[PDB]
Formats: sequence, structure tokens, C-alpha cells
Amino acid sequence: QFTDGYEVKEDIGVGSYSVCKRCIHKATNMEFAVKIIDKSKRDPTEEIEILLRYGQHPNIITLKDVYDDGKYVYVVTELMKGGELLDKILRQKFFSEREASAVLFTITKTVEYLHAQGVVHRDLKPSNILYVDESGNPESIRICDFGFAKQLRAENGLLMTPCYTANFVAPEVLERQGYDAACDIWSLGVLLYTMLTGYTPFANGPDDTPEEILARIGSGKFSLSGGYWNSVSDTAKDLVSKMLHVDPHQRLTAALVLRHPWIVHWDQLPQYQLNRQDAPHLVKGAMAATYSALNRNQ
Ligand code: NA
Repeated sequence: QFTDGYEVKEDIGVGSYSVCKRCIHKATNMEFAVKIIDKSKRDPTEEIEILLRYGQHPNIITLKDVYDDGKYVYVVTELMKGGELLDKILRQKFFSEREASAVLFTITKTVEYLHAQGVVHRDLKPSNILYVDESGNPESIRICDFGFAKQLRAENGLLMTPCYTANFVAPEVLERQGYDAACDIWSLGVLLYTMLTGYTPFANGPDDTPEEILARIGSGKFSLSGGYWNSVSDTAKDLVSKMLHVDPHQRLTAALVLRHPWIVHWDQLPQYQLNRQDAPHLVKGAMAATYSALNRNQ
């Protein structure tokens, strides 16, 4: 009885396992997004329980309603009307370090919360961090698409957080959750690198092969020097180098990112424009190529 309460409008995204559409709540005229998931092709139970428990976070996409008609599950959420955060920030020619730090603070506070509750997102690409409206302020940021996220659970399967280690979990999955949480931070490091310079750390555009992108990720070195970087703060460059550390064990955690001087002393950061490449569509293609390369064994 979704179509009893909601008028369905056009596709916002099509996927192999679901379609996302705009819809209108009939009685109130308010607009929403609906993710329609094929129950034969995918089981969305984990995703819905995470949204139910954690969607009241101000910066996580909020669940408004859910239906199941047997063949499809309908997950109604707030509609993102401000577009993609990275793309909107790359198209702002006067964006500054100080605004970049405020944005990373808001996203990283949200990921610190999720990791502390035992939830890893595992798909934190730019295309899943969006603005709910065009106000441009930090309260409008949303982490979206928890269709790959996982809640930590102990050996007997009870829901756990990484502090309650007084029930047995195989150090196995404790190490795998540590790795997925460190991948979330690496993704935030790729976001920050691109926000500061207007280009991606491991790909130049959509035609980079997956093998050349993976060889750059593996080298453990990247440029924090030269035209677009030279003028960025050394503290920003230090933070970026530690979030993109090639060794997942030595990578900063979300907790430690939030203690970095570049986040803590935001009031001392420059408010004049960054010197960046202006090629937001090229970045979109580089970022799709980077995550296609990395996710090719799912
Ligand atoms: Na929310």
C-alpha cells in the first residue's frame, strides 16, 4: 500500500538491485525519495535496521516510511535536493580551507559515531555524501546509501560495539571491522584531497585503467606538492597524508582525525580561495574509475 499513500514520479537512480524514484506523500504534498528494492535479487534487512536505528542522526539520511508488498520493499527517505557535496564544492570557485575543515568535521563526526556503535559504511564514495537542500550549511549534509554497511556482532551473533569486547568475537572479524573502518577514513581522505586541489589523488579521469589506479594506490606515495598544493596549509597536507596512509593499521581513526590541529584550530585556517583545478566532471569520472577499480571483486 505504498502507492495508496504516495504518488510515484521519476527515476532518480537505476541499479542492478533497486530503482530510486522521487515520490509525493499524497495527503501532505511533501516530496520524498523511494528506494524500491527487488526482494528476489537482494535482502535489504541490514540496511533498513541501520537506517531505523541511526537515521535520527542529523547528518545521516532519515527514514520516513517503509513498505513491503511481497515482491518489492519500498524505503522512503528524505529527498536530497542540494545535489552531491563534492561536486557542489568543486564548482565553488572561492571555496577555502576553513570551509573544507568545517565540512570534514561534520562528516567525520558522523563516521566517528557510526564506528563507535559498531557500524561501518563500506561505500563512502563522494556520490553517497549529499546535501538535503541548497542552504550550503553543515546541518544540510547527509551520508546516504547504507546498502553495503555492516553492524559488528559477536561470535553468537548478538549486536556489539568495538568497546564491549567482554563477549567473545573472533579477533578475525575485529580485524576485518578495523580494516573496513580504516577504508571509511581512506575514502574521507580521498574526499579531502580532492576538495583542496580539485583533482583526485589516484586517477586523472574516467579513462584511467583499473590497473594504473590500483598501482598508484599501492605505491603509497602521492603528490602533496606543486601548483595546486604548494599554498595549502602544511597541517592540511599532514592530515591528508595520514588519512591516505597505504597501511590500514597506521591510518588515522575518525577519533584521531577529529583531534588533528587542522580540524581543532579551524579558526586559524585561511578563508581566501584555494588554488584548484576546475574540472568537476573530470573528477566525477576519475572517482567512478577509482571505486570501480577497488570494488571489482564484490
Ligand atoms: Na537523519
